[PDB]
Amino acid sequence: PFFPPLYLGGPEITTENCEREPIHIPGSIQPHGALLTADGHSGEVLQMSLNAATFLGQEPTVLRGQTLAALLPEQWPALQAALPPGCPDALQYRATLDWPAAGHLSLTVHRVGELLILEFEPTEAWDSTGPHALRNAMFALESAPNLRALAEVATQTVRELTGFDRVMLYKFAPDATGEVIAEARREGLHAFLGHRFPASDIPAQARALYTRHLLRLTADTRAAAVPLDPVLNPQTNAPTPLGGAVLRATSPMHMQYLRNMGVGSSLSVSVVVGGQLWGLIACHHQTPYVLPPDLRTTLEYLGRLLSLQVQVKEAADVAAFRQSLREHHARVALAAAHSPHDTLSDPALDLLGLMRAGGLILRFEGRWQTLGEVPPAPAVDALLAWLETQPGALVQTDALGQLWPAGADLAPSAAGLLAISVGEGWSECLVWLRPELRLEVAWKDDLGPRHSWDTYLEEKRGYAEPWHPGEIEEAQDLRDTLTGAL
Amino acid sequence: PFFPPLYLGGPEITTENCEREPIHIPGSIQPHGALLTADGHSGEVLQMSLNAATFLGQEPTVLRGQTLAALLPEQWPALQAALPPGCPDALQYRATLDWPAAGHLSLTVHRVGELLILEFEPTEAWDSTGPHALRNAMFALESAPNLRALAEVATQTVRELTGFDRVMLYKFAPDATGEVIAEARREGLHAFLGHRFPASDIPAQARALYTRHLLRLTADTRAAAVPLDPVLNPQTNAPTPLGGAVLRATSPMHMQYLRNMGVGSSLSVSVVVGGQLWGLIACHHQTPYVLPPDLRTTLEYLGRLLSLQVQVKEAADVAAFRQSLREHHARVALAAAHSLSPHDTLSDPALDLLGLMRAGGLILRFEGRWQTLGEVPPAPAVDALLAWLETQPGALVQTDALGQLWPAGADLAPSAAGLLAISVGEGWSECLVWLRPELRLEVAWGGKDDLGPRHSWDTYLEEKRGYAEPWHPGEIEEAQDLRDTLTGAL
Ligand SMILES: */C=C/C1=C(C)C(=O)N/C1=C\C1=NC(=C\c2[nH]c(/C=C3/NC(=O)C(C=C)=C3C)c(C)c2CCC(=O)O)/C(CCC(=O)O)=C1C
Ligand SMILES: */C=C/C1=C(C)C(=O)N/C1=C\C1=NC(=C\c2[nH]c(/C=C3/NC(=O)C(C=C)=C3C)c(C)c2CCC(=O)O)/C(CCC(=O)O)=C1C
Repeated sequence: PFFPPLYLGGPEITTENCEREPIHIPGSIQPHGALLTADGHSGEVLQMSLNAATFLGQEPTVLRGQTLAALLPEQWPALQAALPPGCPDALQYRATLDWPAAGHLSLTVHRVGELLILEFEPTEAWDSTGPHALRNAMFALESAPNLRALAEVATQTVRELTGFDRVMLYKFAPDATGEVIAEARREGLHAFLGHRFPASDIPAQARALYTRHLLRLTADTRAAAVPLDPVLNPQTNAPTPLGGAVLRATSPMHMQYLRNMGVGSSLSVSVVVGGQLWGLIACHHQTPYVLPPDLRTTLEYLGRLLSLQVQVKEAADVAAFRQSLREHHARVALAAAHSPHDTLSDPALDLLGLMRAGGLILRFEGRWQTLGEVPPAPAVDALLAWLETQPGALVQTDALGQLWPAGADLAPSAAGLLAISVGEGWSECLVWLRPELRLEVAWKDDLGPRHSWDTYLEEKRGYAEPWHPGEIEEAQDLRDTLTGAL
Repeated sequence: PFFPPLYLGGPEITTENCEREPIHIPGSIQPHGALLTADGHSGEVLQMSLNAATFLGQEPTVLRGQTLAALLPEQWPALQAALPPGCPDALQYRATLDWPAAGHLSLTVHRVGELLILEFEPTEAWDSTGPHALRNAMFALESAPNLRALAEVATQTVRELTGFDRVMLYKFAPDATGEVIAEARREGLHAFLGHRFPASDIPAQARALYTRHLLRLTADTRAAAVPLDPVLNPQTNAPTPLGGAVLRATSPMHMQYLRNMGVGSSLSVSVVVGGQLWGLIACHHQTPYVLPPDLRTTLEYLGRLLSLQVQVKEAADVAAFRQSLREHHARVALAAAHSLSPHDTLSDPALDLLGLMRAGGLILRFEGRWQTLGEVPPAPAVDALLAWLETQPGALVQTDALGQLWPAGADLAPSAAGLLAISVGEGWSECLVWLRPELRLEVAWGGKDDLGPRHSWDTYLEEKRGYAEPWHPGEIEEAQDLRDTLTGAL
């Protein structure tokens, strides 16, 4: 459940109840633009930001209670044509206005229910920066060999077009955590490459909102938001949804985070693959930065292109990895034809590198042998005894401490486990073991990157590197072969 | 196998041997530009088109045997940097040049093996009426309800940006055929919406070539190609691969087709999903069109974006369809709980077992007797069909044309061309058979034996004779789920 917003008797957002914060209805916008809401049918301006009078150059009393057809006679029909009733709030229609007071303005309108939300930012007359920018970024992404090079080129490209001090790319691991897989920074800044952060750092509502709206920015981390007048929607006397508004006021908690990082401005472009938030492009600047809408649009384009390239490169990496496992598997099967303990213990066969494991346990003919980093012999006997109790032919776990409590002490030597049964039961089996996940800092007790890394390692205590799904499939495929080779 | 090109003793390209045409090595370019090839390491200009001398403004003898550093000292280092050796040939590097002879030119270079292929076209700025038109179009495509709305918005958008008289989108059916699912045309032109063409109209080489390079242009369908001098690659004395070349001469067969349509210029944007050519965006104009480089960037972007979005919207259409079949399945299962007479229960028009599988006929075999619902072939043919089902193994049988799988049933094609049978009990004593009529369609325009669109539609209908509408995967899955449901009803 969500807490009520602060302007409706809502509880104060703290570090303990930050998950239930209604970040989609702050009732306020960022001061670098102006926001208006009008009826979807009539066009009567209802809500207004307190700074819209200064931005538009028109008195606040005159603007309210005035139809959009009188204010914007050239775009109102095309606005209703672009945003039909029932359209998703993600659908945005942008047009350029020319006013004598504020110059050229960028209008961004989206429809939420029965309410049209218009956003106003200062724009350029003609933007020739973008036509070739899209060409160069697209060509740069198309010339990447693999995922790592793709991410490096992506971050460097974003930094080149924008000028941000730091541009990073997070990948979301299956456990909802994040990891900086590539980074392009200015000379003289600590590196976040390889740093990982817990899932609690990005709340659920923030992730779903990032999936529905790919771009979201925080212009000034120390600027106060500009409320809406009125704060509630006169049509329903209910909070106004600002998830689709790019001018949405950033949550005070996240602004406190960025201030604890020395970041003045932040911008995030989502990377969605298959309808899932695969990763995120982050931008950090030490000074308050407001990206112009025309160039920011180029960043959005880059968001879509990177989603496609990540899809392709991941499919190719899993294809080549699966094939490499099949060639290694053929290398083992040929040795299984002319064969058990002495055969599989051959270092030339390398059963450790097959599953990328640190330890190996081979149970055959009433005896067990080990290879690599493996817990002491009595601990091995206890582990095999527990393996016989487990049903099925395949056992897999990222952290053996959770599935086997008495095996929590042997976690640093064997945290991840992947066991298969050659014969029915567990009389003859093959067990792969992986050590505890150990990492080092990429470079205050309060919330921040330091705290985040510390709590990330504390939350993954006892865990190991997760088993790749192709290694699991290949494990069962190997079990079926060795069953018939004896 | 491929036939040798015309400049190596190759046979004349006719309508009978058009499949084996080496369209990737025509040895010539289109006359609206100039093409050069140079060594990937040194930069020595090797091959040249005979019109490049007039186009570039320098004598042909002087250009050959001259390094690219001497011709273009400003772009050569960035050119070699942008196209490193080993890069894919699909990778294109585009830049604008200013020459005193021909004026401003658009350069498009790609690397094939040890050969750098440079392309020169006359250029111009491009002013789209909507500065925000591309962005608004992007959100319009992403906020599309289904695949057909997505295609409609896509075609209309392409026509708006380009100005072509006709803009269409083909979807490639599993049987490698094509179908125009959306169209944006100028007022006063016959519609191709719903028109289908056979797989033979686009050869395999053309399909793969469309997969590797998203954009393909035919400026003038009545212009003669300009050969290369020399025609072979001096490095290997082998034909020069022009699949990456945008100036590659279009096959004479396809130009003859477009002329039979009255189309002067053609432009194609490929739609690649999962490494497979899912569909294609075609543009037809009565006048030759040369796209500005900025517009090329916009179309390529729409190619990739549509490649991404079509996958999403199609997956969503299959999700909603499967959900509709799940509700339809539950409504029948509730009637299977309270059973009185199985034959009378499934024959209920309120349950609508015909609309469940989108079938025209239904055969219900239980307790040694069989009943029918809807358009069903005569009774003795039904007895023969059920006996053939007893010969057939498995619990589920599916076919688009039963005449191929069962020869003696070819005569029953008009009443039941497609077949989907499930066995309630083990064996075929009790079974359920869905039947679909022969695929019948109508012309896209509604009013010549030579090569053209009409010919394509006619040969498409002759190749789909005896065939029916293919079974949607959700209908098959729901069929097996229904077998598992009805097994426990006994
Ligand atoms: C439970 C409350 C929150 C804690 C604690 C916290 O750290 N953030 C909390 C709420 C929100 N985070 C939002 C966006 C966001 N958060 C991160 C987290 C990081 N974790 C790290 O370890 C590091 C660096 C070492 C970071 C930066 C990121 C990357 C982002 C998105 C990027 C960006 O927009 O700048 C968030 C969303 C608000 C909004 O934009 O509307 C909330 C709320
Ligand atoms: C076996 C030779 C060919 C016959 C016969 C033929 O009709 N085309 C043949 C070869 C090529 N076709 C190429 C592209 C292409 N072909 C079609 C087919 C159509 N089917 C139709 O119903 C219609 C019109 C109503 C057409 C035009 C299409 C749609 C296309 C794609 C481009 C376009 O729409 O014009 C082709 C490749 C040419 C190249 O690479 O430049 C060859 C070769």
